[PDB]
Amino acid sequence: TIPHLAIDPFSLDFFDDPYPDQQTLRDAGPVVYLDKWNVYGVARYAEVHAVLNDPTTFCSSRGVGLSDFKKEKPWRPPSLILEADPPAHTRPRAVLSKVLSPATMKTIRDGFAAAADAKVDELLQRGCIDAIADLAEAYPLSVFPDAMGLKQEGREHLLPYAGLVANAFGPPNELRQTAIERSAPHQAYVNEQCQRPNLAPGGFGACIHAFTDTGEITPDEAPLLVRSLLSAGLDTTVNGIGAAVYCLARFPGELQRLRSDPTLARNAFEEAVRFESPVQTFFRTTTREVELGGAVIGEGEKVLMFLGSANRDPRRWSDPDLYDITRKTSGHVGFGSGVHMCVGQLVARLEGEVMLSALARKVAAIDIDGPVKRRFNNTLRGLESLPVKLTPA
Ligand code: HEM
Ligand SMILES: COc1ccc(C(=O)O)cc1
Repeated sequence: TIPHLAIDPFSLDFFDDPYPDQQTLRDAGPVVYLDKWNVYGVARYAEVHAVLNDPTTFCSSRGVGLSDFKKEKPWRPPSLILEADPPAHTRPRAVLSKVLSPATMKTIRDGFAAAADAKVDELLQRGCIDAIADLAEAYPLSVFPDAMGLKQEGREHLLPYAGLVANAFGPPNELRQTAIERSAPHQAYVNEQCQRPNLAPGGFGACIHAFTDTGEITPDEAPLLVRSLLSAGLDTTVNGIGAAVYCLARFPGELQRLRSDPTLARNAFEEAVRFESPVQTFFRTTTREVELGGAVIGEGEKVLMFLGSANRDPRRWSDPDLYDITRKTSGHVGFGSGVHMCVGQLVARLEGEVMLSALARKVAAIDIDGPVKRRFNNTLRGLESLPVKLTPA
């Protein structure tokens, strides 16, 4: 009843061009079995959305990577939010929600926007840049570590640690084992910066520690919650901004619409998140026998959700393979859906919005003028290098 496929969604060939294989996965049926890794897969929007929104049946506390924490030891102490289920999830989630809240965004927006404008001004003086290193990486690194309250020294560990975390959700392939082999210095830096004395007053990390006296989290839970923001708070924003620049370079008609109405900047970034989905996949583990899309899945089975595929499912989206900055993006699953839906989404959207706004107001053309190189990661999609020429408006 369930089609079995040999597609390896964690292979370099798949990463290099995933979209034909994602169509094969969608069109094979609502639920597939991936023989390479002995997991179930769902690649259509309907089933991905259903799985995300049933956390009791499709839990997170046995890990959201391939590994089942009931069977194997986690490679680091589990996240108190990403790898927890309700009710344990609920109060740590509330703390991070308040730390990264709508009200917090007001306190950081002016500085984030000023830094985005300053970066584009700097880049226009150079003309020919690498939109990854010099823009997609450089801009988040110029605002988010400061907003965290991190010291200056050791920040070179942040992107490597995030890539390690992302690779470690994958299967035990070469990408994962090489990441773990190289992990020790990055883990040591990150774990140390999570301690309260190392986080500057008023920043995200200090605010997490300040919540330890409300009864929502204890003092010994705050370092792991800081760790969540150091794990998740940079690499997907980098990939999303790079994806947005890539899209504006490949679809010049959309850059022209953005220039003509810069208030489209927020939705142009949201559409980039749908179109390139920086987080491609997450797993759940079944806690009982369950019927999903006409399939019976036993207890204790891993279920791989294809978020990027769900965001390009023609059953849900009109012309899913077009980048359209006025698309109604509401409902895409690039940030997840339901109780675990990205708690940092307002930070990511703020950064993406103000960077695309600066581009919309200052740049007349973005032309690729060198070889584009892909960055390979078991769970993240994004570019390694994006040589562009920026023409000033
Ligand atoms: C474009 C940028 C981003 C993308 C595409 C993205 C994607 C996602 C997705 C798909 C999830 C759902 C995980 C699941 O259902 O198992 C998630 C959760 C989460 N994200 Fe983001 N994320 C981004 C930016 C950020 C930022 C900037 C932060 C922190 C400042 C952050 C922190 C978190 C945390 C802590 C969780 C776990 C939430 C929970 O389990 O309740 N993310 N993200
Ligand atoms: C979206 O990716 C991540 C990665 C790590 C964590 C965490 O460490 O809590 C959360 C989300």
